[PDB]
Amino acid sequence: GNKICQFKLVLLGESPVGKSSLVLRFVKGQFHEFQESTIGAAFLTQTVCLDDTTVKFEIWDTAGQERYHSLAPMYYRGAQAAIVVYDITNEESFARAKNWVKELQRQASPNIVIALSGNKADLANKRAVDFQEAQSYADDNSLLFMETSAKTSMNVNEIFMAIAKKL
Ligand SMILES: Nc1nc2c(ncn2[C@@H]2O[C@H](COP(=O)(O)OP(=O)(O)O)[C@@H](O)[C@H]2O)c(=O)[nH]1
Ligand SMILES: [Mg+2]
Repeated sequence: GNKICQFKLVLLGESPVGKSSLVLRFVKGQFHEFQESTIGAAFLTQTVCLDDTTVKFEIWDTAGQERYHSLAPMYYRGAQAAIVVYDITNEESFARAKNWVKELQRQASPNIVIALSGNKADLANKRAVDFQEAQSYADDNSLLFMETSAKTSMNVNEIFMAIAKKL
């Protein structure tokens, strides 16, 4: 197809749960066991083929520490989509994700598409957040949910593409 679309996406979530790793996997097809902590935010772009449209993603990868919370609106304000990420082995990160969802539903664009990534799914032997519980939470809050693994690539391209399809 000859159509071209572009949209802004922001990743939010407790540090560290794998936000930068998810972006690196999608954008560069790489994964770093030793990933440097993000300071403020980092920016990357990726262009993909979605049916008859060339979709370009402008991605803001935010630093998740609480000291950066006040900067968050600078990144989500004009976003068309967000991926709120938690680590499936860390229940506290899942609770933190729910608070990011609340903040987006109250302060971001009313039409923003919100995805929820249960990351580090490859560490299911250390699971702390039940898949069905997270799915029910996502369904009740109209969030696009998938468990992902930046380490193995499981559902990484899929979650980004599912978002693009719903814009
Ligand atoms: N096993 C596993 N480790 C991961 C995964 N995603 C990220 N990590 C590791 O978790 C650490 C933190 O990842 P990072 O992307 O920096 O987290 P951020 O602070 O949310 O950006 C790094 O050591 C990564 O290699 C994943 O899906 N599986
Ligand atoms: Mg990071």
